Amino acid sequence: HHHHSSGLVPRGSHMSQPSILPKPVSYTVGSGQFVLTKNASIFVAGNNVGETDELFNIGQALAKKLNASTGYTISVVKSNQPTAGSIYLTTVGGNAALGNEGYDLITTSNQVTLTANKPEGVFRGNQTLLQLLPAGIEKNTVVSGVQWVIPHSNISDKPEYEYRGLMLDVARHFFTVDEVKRQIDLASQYKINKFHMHLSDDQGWRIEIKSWPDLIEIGSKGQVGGGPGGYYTQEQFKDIVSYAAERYIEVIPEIDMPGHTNAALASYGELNPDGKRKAMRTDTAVGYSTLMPRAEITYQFVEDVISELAAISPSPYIHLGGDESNATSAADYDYFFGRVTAIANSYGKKVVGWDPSDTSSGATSDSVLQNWTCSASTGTAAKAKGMKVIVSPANAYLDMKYYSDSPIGLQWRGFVNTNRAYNWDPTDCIKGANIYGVESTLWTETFVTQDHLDYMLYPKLLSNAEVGWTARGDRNWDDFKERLIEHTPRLQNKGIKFFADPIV
Ligand SMILES: CC1=N[C@@H]2[C@@H](O)[C@H](O)[C@@H](CO)O[C@@H]2S1
Repeated sequence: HHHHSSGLVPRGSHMSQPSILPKPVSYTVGSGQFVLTKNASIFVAGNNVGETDELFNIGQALAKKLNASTGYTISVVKSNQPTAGSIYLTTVGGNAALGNEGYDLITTSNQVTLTANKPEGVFRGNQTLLQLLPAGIEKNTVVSGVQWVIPHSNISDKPEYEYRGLMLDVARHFFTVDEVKRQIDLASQYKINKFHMHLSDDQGWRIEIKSWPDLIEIGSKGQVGGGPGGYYTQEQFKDIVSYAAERYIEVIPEIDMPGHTNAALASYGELNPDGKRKAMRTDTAVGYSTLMPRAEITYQFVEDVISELAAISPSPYIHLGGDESNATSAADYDYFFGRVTAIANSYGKKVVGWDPSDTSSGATSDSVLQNWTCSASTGTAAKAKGMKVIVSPANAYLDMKYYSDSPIGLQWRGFVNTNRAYNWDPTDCIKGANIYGVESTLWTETFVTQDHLDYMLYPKLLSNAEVGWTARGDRNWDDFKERLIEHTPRLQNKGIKFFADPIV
């Protein structure tokens, strides 16, 4: 048999007919079709009144999306007797084998029926439902001239990995609450279920800490290149968390330590050995900053920050960073990370950290490793300790240029086009581990606008999202590439300023 790899498409990028992404476990089509009309209602039914109430909220979110493009006013009804032309969302009789996030989605001529184990699974299944309707449905304004049809079809689905995440760096360049909400919303449509916020680094501190007000008053006032920066009040952070929660997305906040701490060091002189504030940094260098690993003031500061953040962040996890502590000795790093893990645990939070934080003697088997280095020795400690691992290889570093000539992005991991972002497996990063899942990381050294985010995340994130959801045995670039071409109008309709990658 003959085989080949993909080259660029001759003559440039290519960028009734559903386009489901990520690819579901099974999808069959039969004869006939369902028509969504102005008379349609969404019926919801759970196993008890409380579950029906949660399903009702999910139905209302769906109705809002459908109403925006159809111009209809679909309403939501608490009843297990759907009428002809209805969409029906239920958890009664879910197939337990599909887990919390799995669902069956069956479309007949008279009815759309989504059956799941949990409300979460009906939410994920609704992302598929939106992809079965014609392109146009994802418009934010009324579309005329399109019959709103769904083919007679049968889908069953569930994720391969539990953790399917996106990290946004808001320290290097700041993005508004609206901009952040929009990226969460877009990611949710591709079944991303985790959002990691890199809230602090050398060039800025982005979270209000009432006990240390100069973190904002001084530490938030810049960014890479010297723009004005910005920050989130605690109320704005809670608002983001609440918005994510409506999409069944866990928000994991990161306060990076003991390295990548210049902004804190520029806010409070007492955090530095000579008692003087550091100058703010607007360059892109890394590795040079450190908290004082043997000063009690350091641990007081960390405990105050953790206390306030834990109070407003319901996730059982806090990310304490731990990357590129090149101004911290190995002995001091071991000690520091063990101490801050104890502080986090005392506030009821488990710790996530970049490699090499798993090597800390103070880590527990409840700690999580985010393995970005993905070398043979990375996560040896994590594996021995029974720690879950989130993988972020080169292929998930979405801030990398697509090509040598990309107008934005970095290239210290090489270039990452849409193909590279697809053609990998979590076991390529680390073998013999408990892989919790995957996280796409969007660092923002070179991204200043919403259009820059869109351009780098789309279509790259779609590739990573399929790697997280779809089983390896069912992943194939030639398949995905053709499905992506078909999906392109939907990206356009959503207002995403995506890159038309010539490999697609
Ligand atoms: C972990 C990591 N720490 C660094 C980040 O601070 C940079 O922003 C990123 C840019 O790609 O490179 C490595 S990844």
